Amino acid sequence: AKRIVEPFRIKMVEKIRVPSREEREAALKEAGYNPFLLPSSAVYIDLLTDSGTNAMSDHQWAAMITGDEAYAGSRNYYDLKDKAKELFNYDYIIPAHQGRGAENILFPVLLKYKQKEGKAKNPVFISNFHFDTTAAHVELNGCKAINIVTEKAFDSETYDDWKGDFDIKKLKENIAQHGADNIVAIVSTVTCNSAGGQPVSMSNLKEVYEIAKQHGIFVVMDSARFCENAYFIKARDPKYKNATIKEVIFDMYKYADALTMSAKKDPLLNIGGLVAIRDNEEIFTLARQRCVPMEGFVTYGGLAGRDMAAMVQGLEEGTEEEYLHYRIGQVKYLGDRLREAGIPIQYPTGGHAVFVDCKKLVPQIPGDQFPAQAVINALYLESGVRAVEIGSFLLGRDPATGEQKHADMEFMRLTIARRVYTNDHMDYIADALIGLKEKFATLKGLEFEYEPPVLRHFTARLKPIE
Amino acid sequence: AKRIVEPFRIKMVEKIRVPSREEREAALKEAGYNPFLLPSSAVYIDLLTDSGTNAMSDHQWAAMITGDEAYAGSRNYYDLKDKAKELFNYDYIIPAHQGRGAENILFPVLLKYKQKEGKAKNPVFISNFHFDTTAAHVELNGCKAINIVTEKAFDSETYDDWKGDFDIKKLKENIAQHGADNIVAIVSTVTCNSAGGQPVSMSNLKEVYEIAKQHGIFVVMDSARFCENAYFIKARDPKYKNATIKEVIFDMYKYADALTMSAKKDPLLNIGGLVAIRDNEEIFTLARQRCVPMEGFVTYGGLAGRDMAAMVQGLEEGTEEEYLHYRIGQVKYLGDRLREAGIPIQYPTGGHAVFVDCKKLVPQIPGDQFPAQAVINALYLESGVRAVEIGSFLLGRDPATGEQKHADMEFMRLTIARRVYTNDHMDYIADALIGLKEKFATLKGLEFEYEPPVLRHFTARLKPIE
Amino acid sequence: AKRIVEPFRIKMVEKIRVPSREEREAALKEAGYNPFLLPSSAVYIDLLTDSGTNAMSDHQWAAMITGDEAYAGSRNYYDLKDKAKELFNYDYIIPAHQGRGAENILFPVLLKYKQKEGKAKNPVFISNFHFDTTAAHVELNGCKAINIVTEKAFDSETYDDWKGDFDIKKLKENIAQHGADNIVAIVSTVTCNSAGGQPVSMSNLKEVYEIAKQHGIFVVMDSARFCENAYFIKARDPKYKNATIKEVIFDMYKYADALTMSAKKDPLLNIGGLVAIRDNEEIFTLARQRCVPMEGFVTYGGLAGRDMAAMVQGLEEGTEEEYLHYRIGQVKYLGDRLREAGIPIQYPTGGHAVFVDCKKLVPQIPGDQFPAQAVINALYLESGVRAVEIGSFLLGRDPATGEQKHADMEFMRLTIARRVYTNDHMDYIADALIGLKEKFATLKGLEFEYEPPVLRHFTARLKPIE
Amino acid sequence: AKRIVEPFRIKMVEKIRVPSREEREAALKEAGYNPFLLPSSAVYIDLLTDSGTNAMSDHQWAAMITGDEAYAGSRNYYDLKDKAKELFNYDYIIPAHQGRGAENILFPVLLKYKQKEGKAKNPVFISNFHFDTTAAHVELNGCKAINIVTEKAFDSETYDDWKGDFDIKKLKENIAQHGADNIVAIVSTVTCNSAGGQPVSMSNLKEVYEIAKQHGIFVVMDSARFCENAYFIKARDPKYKNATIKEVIFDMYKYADALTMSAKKDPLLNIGGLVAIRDNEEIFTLARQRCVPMEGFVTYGGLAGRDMAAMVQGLEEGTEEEYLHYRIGQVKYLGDRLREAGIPIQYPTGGHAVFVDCKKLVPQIPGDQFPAQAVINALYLESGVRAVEIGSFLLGRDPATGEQKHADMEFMRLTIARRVYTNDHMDYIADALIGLKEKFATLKGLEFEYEPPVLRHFTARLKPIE
Ligand SMILES: [K+]
Ligand SMILES: [K+]
Ligand SMILES: [K+]
Ligand SMILES: [K+]
Repeated sequence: AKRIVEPFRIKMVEKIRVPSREEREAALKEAGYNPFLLPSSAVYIDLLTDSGTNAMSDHQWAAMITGDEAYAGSRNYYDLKDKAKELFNYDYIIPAHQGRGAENILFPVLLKYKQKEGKAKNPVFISNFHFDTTAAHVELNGCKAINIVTEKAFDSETYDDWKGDFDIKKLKENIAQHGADNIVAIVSTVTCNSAGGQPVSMSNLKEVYEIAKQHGIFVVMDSARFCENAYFIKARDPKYKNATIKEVIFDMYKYADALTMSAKKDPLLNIGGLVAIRDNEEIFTLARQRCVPMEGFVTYGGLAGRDMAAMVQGLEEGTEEEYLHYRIGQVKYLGDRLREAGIPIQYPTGGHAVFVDCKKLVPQIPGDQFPAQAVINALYLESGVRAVEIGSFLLGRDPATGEQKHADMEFMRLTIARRVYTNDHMDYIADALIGLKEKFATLKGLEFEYEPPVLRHFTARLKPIE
Repeated sequence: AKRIVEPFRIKMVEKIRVPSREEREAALKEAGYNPFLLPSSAVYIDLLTDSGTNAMSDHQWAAMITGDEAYAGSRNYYDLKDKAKELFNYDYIIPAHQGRGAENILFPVLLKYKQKEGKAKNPVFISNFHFDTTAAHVELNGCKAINIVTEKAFDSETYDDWKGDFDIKKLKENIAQHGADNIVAIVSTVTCNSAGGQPVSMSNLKEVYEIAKQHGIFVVMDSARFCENAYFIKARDPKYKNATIKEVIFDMYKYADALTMSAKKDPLLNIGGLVAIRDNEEIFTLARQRCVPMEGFVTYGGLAGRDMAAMVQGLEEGTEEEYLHYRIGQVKYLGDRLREAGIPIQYPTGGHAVFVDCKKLVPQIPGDQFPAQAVINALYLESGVRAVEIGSFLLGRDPATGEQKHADMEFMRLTIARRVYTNDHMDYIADALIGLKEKFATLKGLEFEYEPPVLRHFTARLKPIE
Repeated sequence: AKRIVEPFRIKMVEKIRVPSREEREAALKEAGYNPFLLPSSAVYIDLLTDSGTNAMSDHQWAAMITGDEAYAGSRNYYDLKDKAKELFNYDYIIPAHQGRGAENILFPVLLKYKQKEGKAKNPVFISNFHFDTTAAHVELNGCKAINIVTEKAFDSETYDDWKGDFDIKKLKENIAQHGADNIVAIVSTVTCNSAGGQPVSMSNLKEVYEIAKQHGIFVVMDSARFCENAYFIKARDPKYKNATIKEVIFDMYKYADALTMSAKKDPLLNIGGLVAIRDNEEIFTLARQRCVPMEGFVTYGGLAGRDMAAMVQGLEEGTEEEYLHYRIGQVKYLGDRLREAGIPIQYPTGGHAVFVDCKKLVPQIPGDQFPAQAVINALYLESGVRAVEIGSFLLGRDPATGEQKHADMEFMRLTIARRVYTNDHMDYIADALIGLKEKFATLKGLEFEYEPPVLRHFTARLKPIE
Repeated sequence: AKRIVEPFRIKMVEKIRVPSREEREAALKEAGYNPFLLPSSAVYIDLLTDSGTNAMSDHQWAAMITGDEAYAGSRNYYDLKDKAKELFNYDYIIPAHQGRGAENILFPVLLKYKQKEGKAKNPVFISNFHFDTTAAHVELNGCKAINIVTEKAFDSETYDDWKGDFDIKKLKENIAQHGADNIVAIVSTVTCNSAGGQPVSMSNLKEVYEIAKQHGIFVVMDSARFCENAYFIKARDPKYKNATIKEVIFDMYKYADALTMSAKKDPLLNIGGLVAIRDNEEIFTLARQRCVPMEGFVTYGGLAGRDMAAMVQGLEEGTEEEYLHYRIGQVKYLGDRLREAGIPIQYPTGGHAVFVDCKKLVPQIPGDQFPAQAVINALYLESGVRAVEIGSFLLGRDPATGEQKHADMEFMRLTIARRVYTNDHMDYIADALIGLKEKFATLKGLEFEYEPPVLRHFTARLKPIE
């Protein structure tokens, strides 16, 4: 495992403490053995997400201080429009309060736009993998969300360069099966979050776009982690070995028609989202019409001016290769610590999170007893670290049958915020999980004390099986 | 006209400049004679809105600096929950990125809640007056938005204590006409924005709530300007002459079951919103399920932690009577300056804006030529002040026929941000409009150069009728 | 009286409250009837100084946020050096923690430099009027402080353009009496603070510098309020009628060899100072040698990097003519309010403060009973406004006899911070003092309850004589 | 070598970059091979000092934001006064702009007070070791500064618990030789800076104070690094093994009569200083009289209110054992990396810096050619790290002879700022120096290109002898 030194220094700190074992036991009991119900004061290191918890630079805060809060025509709106033109070569922008706000703006408009001439009768969206909220807005608008990630992503511990790739064969298959008139849009997710933050290759993005243009299908780039995807393209594609990150980004967005972005991820913000449209002025006008009642007026879109200001600066900082090398390297360092201790992970590590295969850690716990959640709770009790379950607990029940949906994998996700924790915090996490190895065989599963009908993993209360 | 001195002093300033006469003329032409298309850099004093442009206190900024950005269980979420319990005596909160986000969370849930028992087949919402975004979400969910403000509000220049009151007779009539089973909810807007920021009396809120309870109807308090309403209740109701503002507020919310709030208004923020529910845990659970895809996880609701932190402090500051007396006194001062100069306005002035009857200023400009918009453009060209039209330009076309709906009044709204402008800025606005008297008779109407199908007053380009 | 509108709007506020009559009485009694002993929490509007109480801009705060805190070679040090070259055309800078820190750096160095040839055995400094701390450092190094302001400043109520002028006759007289060998330096104070903030004309500065060069005397520009002086020169000298403020500034500093500056005044800061030297590299080197033990290392000079950053931005903002017109106009407005009510003041008002002649308001109070202080205390009890005494209380006792020194004038100084208070705050001050007119004949003087030997006006406790 | 995890996470970052070797070669050559002349933009990691470069907490920034800038009676002055009473049990405080400002306030007052009683005819100061500015102010007032650190501090690599201790025998000898009437004050420096950040034991502080009280000598605690001293006392003295840091601090100040403190060190500030006096009201009054012309009025002392606010918060954070354990442990880790590679250092590492004996790394470079400066320059060219020389270059020439004084040790000081750099930055520093092992034998000395008469090490320009 190799540590990469920060290309920055610390300007401001925030205190975090390890509560005593007695407090953690009491807190987890109060949270119903569900860390999503823990208060942040009960948490030492928070690995729940990489969304909105990043550390900003002094330049970002300075931009916020001089932010323009005007209701219409904020100076920062035009800066943001110019920045999108510089980075992506797209001519239209609509700010949003965050990524799912951007999806709520654009996706219903794409459905209306596809239907306007009498198409989209059995409408579908096709993606390498839809993110959870992305797929939710697809389904809330009466559409089917189809995921066709490459098969290389399902062999978790076997290395591959582009585990986020579309399966090109399955893409052509779905176009023939559903017809180009029913495909509202193709969503290229970069990096592919649901495959574990694994990159999509430039040639895969190019081929997907060429297929979409011959069939007249609109392409949306889900761009939450477009800078981590660009770093991987430079690191693993020989064509871009000597390109700048910005040059990689510019080529990526030749292969889409628009983008939805959570600025809470790679742009290094705590809040914020963005819709950008390449050149389709009609979709831009329709998305503006939906933005006003849903998010706010079209020159701030549910963002404070100071947050559009921070987004302009963060979009620049998020492309800096030295930071990307350190950031993605820190995630790799945590993964390499676990792998060298025999802990099975998804390999290679993605850009923002390490995924630990808990099924191999607690084999005595069946899937319907949430093995990954048992390891997560054990991890919290031992260390104060809070992680999140990507497995049977998250997957939920089948709506028609009421049965536990089958999970292929029982993952514990260790999601790493940007510029927040040191490699010593990474060592603290690894040494905490490694120290559970003799106790894994003794862990018991979990059963429900309270289970809501939908979105159970957020608020359900569990209890240990004794 | 009486000036009220600030109960604060200035800690930080932001530079604004008056562009030269030619720069203002060039900018207005570039904006297509629509000030909504102006960049903020072409504006000296901005009166477009009182939303999100407020000046925070140093205590609010300090609260942001120590804000807890945690994804789940942020310390500021629990503070905000305690504050809602303190001010409103409500047990449940869901933060939202702003006011229309709060409505998108709650209003579709109230409909599904009403429809689940097999009724609400022709559902309606009843309000003293729906705000634009409120009515939009009502109609987007297939419901009719019914407005029943007291008739005293339509006599613009005639004083009344409570021009925002419900018409009780019309409320009982609509309950009988549609049936209590089709009324999803009653929305009490305080102050009543569309009546001009005019207050609702405590007895009116009480009678509305009592009528709604006799029919089992849910009551939502639209609370964007609830602190200005409480001040008016203390100023004009002898029952509360010796009550604190918080005591009036506490009584107000005995007459609702929940609230939606734009914190970009009276809570003195630049962004932020809030749903609070009194005690109906089922509606709270359903609104949380919708919050997740639409706004974010339920402990931040599309807000940065720092913005929840500022909201806790701003909710306190927004109730301070000395500030409220100054704020509303500054609005009254601008109105009295114009009224004493013979400019006809809505009287008494509301809590947040002055409305100027422009047809009496430019009678040679008929309503279909947008007389209020012509007055606004002239005000901009003389002074750099940007105001907004509440008249025929705003009212728009009938969607079925495509014809210009005619507005009964042609208002220019001078909307005043909180703690931003001095009474010297108020004199500058008044003196500019008063100085326009000899040029009012020479003003020309306006016609469309480009008219979009939707968002007409926002983006349409106009041209002078030569 | 004419109010001038702010060329800015408020971005952040700070709460101030008027304590009740009983609280003010208790606080003043607890402070021993000396407002210098009051805590700020007992003060509504603070008129004690215009030093370090200014409101900064958002650009100044943004500059602090990215300030470079490096011990040696801070980016902000070089920015400050370039700014001094741009404004003053001086080649060397040494930051200081504030103005008296800069005087402590330079004045002992100028004395040692003058002494190097065996002269200056009876050394003096000559100024139009030494500021208190300036005169203090002159005497701390064993020198005599000579003040020779024009006779026009002693006739308080008669208008003159340049009441801060040197008496050229007295300059040539003092040079002949003491000899150019004993004149360590001439200090040109702009504006002349002790004459009431009154400006020095360009021709007076030019004549003083030419007289000094023919005798080989060093000229130091005390530059605390150099921007207010430049505004007056443009306002009252037809030669500069069409010059920019920076052009006036540039000419002003052709007539000095170095400057000491408190940035807590015109550069709009809360802390900070500056020494700048035209081209004498020898004096610059000696001043650097003294800076290290007294203030800090020479690239920060007892300042935080963020404070050098704020000074660079504040030096720019302090020269803006629109701001200078508003600022000085607010001081004139306060003066005109009082003058139009029959309150005697020094006229015309200077750049930063109004001086009220209290001997004419309470003639029944002899000087040794502190008439101006009696008016100040009464003003505080009536309004919560805190002012400062420039009279017999400040002048102190004769060191030779121990008898009360005779004061020519008994002034109450109303010192106005920059961009902090509105003209409504000015009305509040004026109306409180005007409302005291019927009580002035009833006021009683003060005598000492506790008197320290030196600097009594800061900490002496007084009691009413009755 | 053991890494200790941060008891905090990063809230804001500051960009630093490693210039290429060609840029460093150009930058070092441009700076005349003296890193003190380098701009900070040429520096990646800055190890010049630990003064004023610390990273504040979000609570410290929030305290600044609500800081009270009042000229007299700032809320933060009284908070600071209460804090000094809480921590040290001292009843009087005088803020100062930084540590040498505090010494300029107090030390001339102690001399005048001693002379007022007919003593201090041949005045001296005695310390375990005077800091540079401390001794400078002693000599500026005509006194001799006597250093009597224990002999254990001169044995560089031999461990001892208390290498900052006073030599009691030399203390009693100096009292007899000079007489107690000539001892103006004893300065107890904690930690002992000039011994390398080495602690003073509680019993040593106690015995020194008891000796001083028997002779009527005033004791001043130079308290720049009093919290690092307190941690060492808890870490190494079994009597305080179970005491809190504050309890250790509270006992320490029973053994002094006053303190001078640079808050730019352990109180975690970028600027600021403090005088506190235990109970001698006369010394307090005299120090206030000197404070006014030298620093400012007595309720801010040359500090902005925001900086007194940060100092209150920083004094608390600086005492937190979890932070102190991490801070001092990070310094120990850098030392342990070097020791494990065979690099000779002073052992044990002090609280704030690592000292590398460069004579043993480059024995071919004699003392008059500055061997440590040669290692520093090579270290900068290899890595962008800037360190400072404590050897012949700093020691200077003998004033009587003008030849280079012989230095006992040629140290390179690696001074570590607080909460700024990670242990990965420590590895980067160590790995850079360790990678120089093959280049050490080839290194050439340095000779003067330009040498100033005083304080040459700040501004002298060197050239490689080759
Ligand atoms: K966040
Ligand atoms: K805003
Ligand atoms: K100040
Ligand atoms: K500093």
